[PDB]
Amino acid sequence: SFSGYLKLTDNVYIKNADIVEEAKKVKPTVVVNAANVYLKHGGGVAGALNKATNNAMQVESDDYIATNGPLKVGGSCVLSGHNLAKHCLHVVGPNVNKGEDIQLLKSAYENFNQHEVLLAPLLSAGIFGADPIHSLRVCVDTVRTNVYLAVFDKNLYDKLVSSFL
Repeated sequence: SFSGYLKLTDNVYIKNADIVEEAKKVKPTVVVNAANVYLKHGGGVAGALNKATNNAMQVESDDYIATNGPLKVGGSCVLSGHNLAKHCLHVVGPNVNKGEDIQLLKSAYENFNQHEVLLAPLLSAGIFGADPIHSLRVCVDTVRTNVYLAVFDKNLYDKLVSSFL
């Protein structure tokens, strides 16, 4: 199972870890990808999860987009987890660097409630430009299912834990 996670609340846990390495080790039922609406997995968590699948996530995602069109900001889709997980829940948090509404971050986290347990990154954090402290607060106040947060950045992990109310 998951190991080395600090318990933040009844259902939210956090670890300073690369989500790709956590997924390879744990092979959870659901790994969350920090996706964009086009499922173009170029960088950050998406690029790293996709690279770990040898681009199979991108091929599957391109077929999904060709059939269904883009996701909404705040939306999600369930696709294969390939070699990393049973499923990948691709969730689109707002990208603040694109002027996307930060209120959609709560909508994005609501997608996690459809899954009993998830391995996930902090939505809209990192290259998406939102305040990770705010993202963790929205996570804890929105997600009711068991979420194991993998925070790649060590200094950010320390700051998130020490400032947690």
